Amino acid sequence: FLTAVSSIDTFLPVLNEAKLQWPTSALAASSEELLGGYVGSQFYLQDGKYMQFQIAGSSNRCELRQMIPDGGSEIGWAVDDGTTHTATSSIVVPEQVDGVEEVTIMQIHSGEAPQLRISWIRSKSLDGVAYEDFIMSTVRIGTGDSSDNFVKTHLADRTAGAMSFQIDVKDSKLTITVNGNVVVNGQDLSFWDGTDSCYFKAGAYNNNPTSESATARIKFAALAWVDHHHHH
Ligand SMILES: O=C(O)[C@H]1O[C@@H](O[C@H]2[C@H](O)[C@H](O)[C@H](O[C@H]3[C@H](O)[C@H](O)[C@@H](O)O[C@@H]3C(=O)O)O[C@@H]2C(=O)O)[C@@H](O)[C@@H](O)[C@@H]1O
Ligand SMILES: O=C(O)[C@H]1O[C@@H](O[C@H]2[C@H](O)[C@H](O)[C@H](O[C@H]3[C@H](O)[C@H](O)[C@H](O)O[C@@H]3C(=O)O)O[C@H]2C(=O)O)[C@@H](O)[C@@H](O)[C@@H]1O
Ligand SMILES: [Cl-]
Repeated sequence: FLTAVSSIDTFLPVLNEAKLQWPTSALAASSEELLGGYVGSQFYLQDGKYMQFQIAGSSNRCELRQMIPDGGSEIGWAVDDGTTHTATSSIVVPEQVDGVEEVTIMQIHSGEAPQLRISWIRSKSLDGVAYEDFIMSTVRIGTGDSSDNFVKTHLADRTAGAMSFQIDVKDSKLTITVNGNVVVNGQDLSFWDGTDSCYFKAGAYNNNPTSESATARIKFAALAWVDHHHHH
Protein backbone atom coordinates (compact mmCIF):
# COMPACT_ATOMS: atom_id res chain seq x y z
CA PHE A 1 0.00 0.00 0.00
CA LEU A 2 1.09 3.59 -0.60
CA THR A 3 2.65 5.31 2.39
CA ALA A 4 1.14 8.66 3.37
CA VAL A 5 3.26 11.81 3.42
CA SER A 6 1.97 12.63 6.93
CA SER A 7 3.34 9.32 8.26
CA ILE A 8 6.63 11.12 9.03
CA ASP A 9 7.24 14.48 10.70
CA THR A 10 9.19 16.23 7.93
CA PHE A 11 6.27 17.82 6.04
CA LEU A 12 3.78 18.39 8.86
CA PRO A 13 4.46 22.17 9.10
CA VAL A 14 3.70 22.84 5.45
CA LEU A 15 0.79 20.36 5.36
CA ASN A 16 -0.75 22.41 8.21
CA GLU A 17 -0.49 25.43 5.85
CA ALA A 18 -1.62 24.03 2.50
CA LYS A 19 -4.37 22.34 0.53
CA LEU A 20 -3.69 19.83 -2.24
CA GLN A 21 -5.03 20.63 -5.72
CA TRP A 22 -5.25 17.61 -8.04
CA PRO A 23 -5.72 16.88 -10.91
CA THR A 24 -6.76 20.49 -11.60
CA SER A 25 -7.10 23.46 -9.26
CA ALA A 26 -10.09 21.67 -7.73
CA LEU A 27 -9.64 20.62 -4.11
CA ALA A 28 -8.19 17.14 -3.68
CA ALA A 29 -7.42 17.32 0.05
CA SER A 30 -7.77 20.00 2.71
CA SER A 31 -4.96 20.71 5.15
CA GLU A 32 -6.86 18.67 7.74
CA GLU A 33 -7.14 15.73 5.33
CA LEU A 34 -3.44 15.94 4.42
CA LEU A 35 -2.46 15.84 8.08
CA GLY A 36 -4.90 12.93 8.49
CA GLY A 37 -3.09 10.70 6.01
CA TYR A 38 -4.52 11.55 2.59
CA VAL A 39 -2.65 9.41 0.04
CA GLY A 40 -2.80 8.24 -3.57
CA SER A 41 -0.44 7.52 -6.45
CA GLN A 42 -0.48 11.28 -7.16
CA PHE A 43 0.77 12.18 -3.66
CA TYR A 44 2.64 9.69 -1.47
CA LEU A 45 5.81 9.18 0.54
CA GLN A 46 8.68 7.71 -1.49
CA ASP A 47 11.73 6.05 0.09
CA GLY A 48 10.35 6.89 3.57
CA LYS A 49 11.67 10.38 2.89
CA TYR A 50 10.21 12.22 -0.10
CA MET A 51 6.87 13.92 -0.62
CA GLN A 52 6.31 12.81 -4.21
CA PHE A 53 3.92 14.47 -6.64
CA GLN A 54 2.83 12.91 -9.95
CA ILE A 55 0.54 14.25 -12.68
CA ALA A 56 -0.19 13.70 -16.38
CA GLY A 57 -2.11 15.98 -18.75
CA SER A 58 -1.58 19.46 -20.15
CA SER A 59 -2.11 22.15 -17.47
CA ASN A 60 -3.00 19.52 -14.87
CA ARG A 61 -1.36 19.65 -11.47
CA CYS A 62 -0.73 17.93 -8.20
CA GLU A 63 0.25 20.93 -6.12
CA LEU A 64 0.14 22.37 -2.63
CA ARG A 65 -1.44 25.82 -2.37
CA GLN A 66 -0.60 28.03 0.61
CA MET A 67 -3.36 28.33 3.22
CA ILE A 68 -3.76 30.19 6.48
CA PRO A 69 -2.40 27.78 9.14
CA ASP A 70 -4.41 25.50 11.42
CA GLY A 71 -7.43 24.87 9.22
CA GLY A 72 -7.63 28.37 7.75
CA SER A 73 -8.83 29.52 4.36
CA GLU A 74 -6.87 30.59 1.29
CA ILE A 75 -4.13 33.09 2.05
CA GLY A 76 -3.49 36.26 0.11
CA TRP A 77 -0.53 38.60 0.58
CA ALA A 78 1.09 41.47 -1.31
CA VAL A 79 4.63 41.95 -2.60
CA ASP A 80 4.61 45.45 -1.07
CA ASP A 81 3.12 44.71 2.36
CA GLY A 82 6.54 45.26 3.98
CA THR A 83 6.88 41.68 5.24
CA THR A 84 9.39 39.18 3.88
CA HIS A 85 7.54 36.22 2.36
CA THR A 86 9.73 33.12 2.12
CA ALA A 87 9.35 29.63 0.70
CA THR A 88 12.05 26.98 1.02
CA SER A 89 12.42 23.55 -0.56
CA SER A 90 14.83 20.71 -1.25
CA ILE A 91 13.82 18.95 -4.45
CA VAL A 92 14.94 15.81 -6.24
CA VAL A 93 13.90 16.24 -9.87
CA PRO A 94 14.15 12.83 -11.55
CA GLU A 95 14.72 12.34 -15.22
CA GLN A 96 11.35 13.07 -16.84
CA VAL A 97 9.61 10.62 -19.18
CA ASP A 98 9.11 11.30 -22.87
CA GLY A 99 6.32 13.75 -23.51
CA VAL A 100 6.98 15.85 -20.41
CA GLU A 101 8.47 19.18 -21.52
CA GLU A 102 8.14 21.55 -18.54
CA VAL A 103 7.15 20.97 -14.91
CA THR A 104 6.51 23.90 -12.59
CA ILE A 105 7.71 22.95 -9.10
CA MET A 106 7.28 26.21 -7.12
CA GLN A 107 5.19 29.33 -7.73
CA ILE A 108 4.15 32.71 -6.52
CA HIS A 109 0.63 33.07 -7.94
CA SER A 110 -2.26 35.49 -7.47
CA GLY A 111 -5.95 35.56 -8.32
CA GLU A 112 -5.10 36.24 -11.95
CA ALA A 113 -1.51 35.36 -12.85
CA PRO A 114 1.77 33.68 -11.93
CA GLN A 115 4.24 36.20 -10.57
CA LEU A 116 6.90 33.48 -10.50
CA ARG A 117 7.22 29.92 -11.73
CA ILE A 118 10.30 27.82 -11.01
CA SER A 119 10.18 24.98 -13.54
CA TRP A 120 12.16 22.12 -14.93
CA ILE A 121 12.56 22.50 -18.70
CA ARG A 122 13.60 19.85 -21.22
CA SER A 123 15.04 22.21 -23.84
CA LYS A 124 14.90 25.97 -24.36
CA SER A 125 16.97 28.89 -25.57
CA LEU A 126 17.24 31.98 -23.36
CA ASP A 127 18.96 35.18 -24.49
CA GLY A 128 20.60 33.34 -27.36
CA VAL A 129 21.93 30.40 -25.32
CA ALA A 130 20.54 26.88 -25.71
CA TYR A 131 20.01 24.94 -22.48
CA GLU A 132 18.83 21.40 -21.83
CA ASP A 133 17.51 19.60 -18.75
CA PHE A 134 17.57 22.59 -16.44
CA ILE A 135 15.69 24.58 -13.82
CA MET A 136 14.39 28.00 -14.88
CA SER A 137 12.64 30.97 -13.32
CA THR A 138 9.87 32.75 -15.20
CA VAL A 139 8.85 36.07 -13.65
CA ARG A 140 5.94 38.13 -14.94
CA ILE A 141 6.45 41.90 -15.01
CA GLY A 142 3.16 42.40 -16.89
CA THR A 143 0.04 40.54 -17.99
CA GLY A 144 0.68 40.64 -21.75
CA ASP A 145 1.81 37.78 -23.94
CA SER A 146 4.85 39.40 -25.57
CA SER A 147 8.30 38.48 -24.33
CA ASP A 148 8.67 41.92 -22.69
CA ASN A 149 6.20 40.71 -20.03
CA PHE A 150 8.56 38.01 -18.75
CA VAL A 151 12.03 37.68 -17.28
CA LYS A 152 13.25 34.11 -17.84
CA THR A 153 16.50 32.96 -16.20
CA HIS A 154 18.54 29.76 -16.15
CA LEU A 155 18.90 28.85 -12.48
CA ALA A 156 20.85 25.57 -12.57
CA ASP A 157 21.27 22.41 -14.57
CA ARG A 158 19.12 19.63 -13.14
CA THR A 159 21.03 17.45 -10.68
CA ALA A 160 20.41 13.85 -9.75
CA GLY A 161 20.70 14.81 -6.10
CA ALA A 162 18.56 17.14 -4.05
CA MET A 163 18.69 20.83 -4.99
CA SER A 164 17.77 23.51 -2.46
CA PHE A 165 15.63 26.52 -3.36
CA GLN A 166 14.63 29.60 -1.44
CA ILE A 167 12.21 32.28 -2.67
CA ASP A 168 12.12 35.61 -0.83
CA VAL A 169 9.85 38.57 -1.54
CA LYS A 170 10.28 41.82 0.37
CA ASP A 171 9.47 45.41 -0.56
CA SER A 172 8.49 44.50 -4.13
CA LYS A 173 11.73 42.60 -4.84
CA LEU A 174 12.32 38.91 -5.46
CA THR A 175 15.40 36.86 -4.59
CA ILE A 176 15.93 33.21 -5.58
CA THR A 177 18.71 31.20 -3.94
CA VAL A 178 19.70 27.80 -5.40
CA ASN A 179 22.00 25.46 -3.46
CA GLY A 180 22.91 28.40 -1.22
CA ASN A 181 23.90 30.74 -4.08
CA VAL A 182 21.82 33.78 -4.99
CA VAL A 183 20.91 33.44 -8.65
CA VAL A 184 18.14 36.04 -8.91
CA ASN A 185 19.04 39.11 -6.86
CA GLY A 186 16.29 41.67 -6.28
CA GLN A 187 14.12 41.20 -9.37
CA ASP A 188 11.53 43.96 -9.55
CA LEU A 189 7.97 42.85 -8.67
CA SER A 190 6.58 46.38 -8.32
CA PHE A 191 4.19 45.81 -11.23
CA TRP A 192 2.26 43.74 -8.68
CA ASP A 193 2.18 46.43 -5.98
CA GLY A 194 -1.22 46.45 -4.30
CA THR A 195 -2.26 42.98 -5.49
CA ASP A 196 -3.27 41.40 -2.17
CA SER A 197 -4.02 37.88 -3.49
CA CYS A 198 -0.52 36.36 -3.83
CA TYR A 199 0.37 32.98 -2.36
CA PHE A 200 2.99 30.27 -2.64
CA LYS A 201 2.56 26.92 -4.40
CA ALA A 202 4.77 23.87 -4.81
CA GLY A 203 4.46 20.41 -6.32
CA ALA A 204 4.11 19.41 -9.97
CA TYR A 205 2.25 21.49 -12.54
CA ASN A 206 2.60 20.10 -16.06
CA ASN A 207 3.11 22.67 -18.83
CA ASN A 208 2.93 22.07 -22.59
CA PRO A 209 3.50 18.30 -22.69
CA THR A 210 3.52 16.59 -26.07
CA SER A 211 1.65 13.60 -24.68
CA GLU A 212 -1.22 14.05 -22.26
CA SER A 213 -0.59 10.54 -20.93
CA ALA A 214 3.02 11.30 -19.85
CA THR A 215 3.41 11.46 -16.06
CA ALA A 216 5.51 14.21 -14.53
CA ARG A 217 7.10 13.22 -11.20
CA ILE A 218 8.80 15.43 -8.59
CA LYS A 219 10.21 14.45 -5.16
CA PHE A 220 10.44 16.93 -2.28
CA ALA A 221 12.90 16.24 0.53
CA ALA A 222 11.74 19.43 2.29
CA LEU A 223 9.18 22.20 1.77
CA ALA A 224 8.12 25.09 4.01
CA TRP A 225 6.63 28.54 4.09
CA VAL A 226 8.81 30.45 6.57
CA ASP A 227 6.93 33.01 8.69
CA HIS A 228 9.18 35.93 9.61
CA HIS A 229 6.71 37.14 12.25
CA HIS A 230 6.47 33.95 14.33
CA HIS A 231 2.71 33.98 14.83
CA HIS A 232 1.96 31.21 17.32
O1 LIG B 1 10.46 30.18 -25.22
C1 LIG B 1 9.58 31.09 -25.14
O2 LIG B 1 9.87 32.24 -24.72
C2 LIG B 1 8.17 30.78 -25.53
O3 LIG B 1 7.29 31.60 -24.67
C3 LIG B 1 5.87 31.28 -24.98
O4 LIG B 1 4.99 31.98 -24.11
C4 LIG B 1 5.04 31.40 -22.81
C5 LIG B 1 5.35 32.42 -21.73
O5 LIG B 1 6.68 33.00 -21.83
C6 LIG B 1 5.24 31.83 -20.36
O6 LIG B 1 6.26 30.84 -20.11
C7 LIG B 1 3.88 31.20 -20.26
O7 LIG B 1 3.73 30.50 -19.05
C8 LIG B 1 2.37 30.07 -18.84
C9 LIG B 1 2.42 28.64 -18.47
O8 LIG B 1 2.90 27.79 -19.56
C10 LIG B 1 1.06 28.15 -18.07
O9 LIG B 1 0.17 28.21 -19.19
C11 LIG B 1 0.45 28.99 -16.93
O10 LIG B 1 1.22 28.92 -15.89
O11 LIG B 1 0.44 30.43 -17.46
C12 LIG B 1 1.80 30.89 -17.74
C13 LIG B 1 1.70 32.35 -18.08
O12 LIG B 1 0.77 32.74 -18.85
O13 LIG B 1 2.52 33.15 -17.57
O14 LIG B 1 3.63 30.17 -21.28
C14 LIG B 1 3.66 30.79 -22.59
C15 LIG B 1 3.21 29.69 -23.51
O15 LIG B 1 1.97 29.55 -23.77
O16 LIG B 1 4.05 28.88 -23.96
C16 LIG B 1 5.56 31.63 -26.42
O17 LIG B 1 5.81 33.03 -26.62
C17 LIG B 1 6.42 30.79 -27.31
O18 LIG B 1 6.09 31.03 -28.71
C18 LIG B 1 7.88 31.04 -27.02
O19 LIG B 1 8.67 30.17 -27.82
O1 LIG C 1 -6.90 28.42 -13.55
C1 LIG C 1 -6.56 27.80 -12.50
O2 LIG C 1 -6.67 26.54 -12.48
C2 LIG C 1 -6.05 28.54 -11.31
O3 LIG C 1 -6.77 27.99 -10.16
C3 LIG C 1 -6.30 28.59 -8.90
O4 LIG C 1 -7.03 28.08 -7.80
C4 LIG C 1 -8.24 28.78 -7.58
C5 LIG C 1 -9.37 28.18 -8.38
O5 LIG C 1 -10.49 29.10 -8.37
C6 LIG C 1 -9.81 26.85 -7.85
O6 LIG C 1 -10.98 26.40 -8.56
C7 LIG C 1 -10.10 26.87 -6.35
O7 LIG C 1 -11.25 27.69 -6.13
C8 LIG C 1 -11.69 27.79 -4.76
C9 LIG C 1 -11.23 29.08 -4.15
O8 LIG C 1 -10.02 28.82 -3.40
C10 LIG C 1 -12.21 29.67 -3.21
O9 LIG C 1 -11.53 30.55 -2.31
C11 LIG C 1 -12.88 28.54 -2.45
O10 LIG C 1 -11.89 27.75 -1.93
O11 LIG C 1 -13.75 27.73 -3.37
C12 LIG C 1 -13.22 27.74 -4.74
C13 LIG C 1 -13.64 26.49 -5.44
O12 LIG C 1 -13.67 25.41 -4.80
O13 LIG C 1 -13.96 26.54 -6.66
O14 LIG C 1 -8.90 27.36 -5.62
C14 LIG C 1 -8.55 28.71 -6.08
C15 LIG C 1 -7.39 29.17 -5.28
O15 LIG C 1 -7.01 30.36 -5.46
O16 LIG C 1 -6.83 28.39 -4.45
C16 LIG C 1 -4.83 28.27 -8.70
O17 LIG C 1 -4.68 26.84 -8.53
C17 LIG C 1 -4.02 28.79 -9.84
O18 LIG C 1 -2.62 28.37 -9.63
C18 LIG C 1 -4.53 28.32 -11.18
O19 LIG C 1 -3.89 29.03 -12.25
CL1 LIG D 1 -1.21 25.71 -21.67
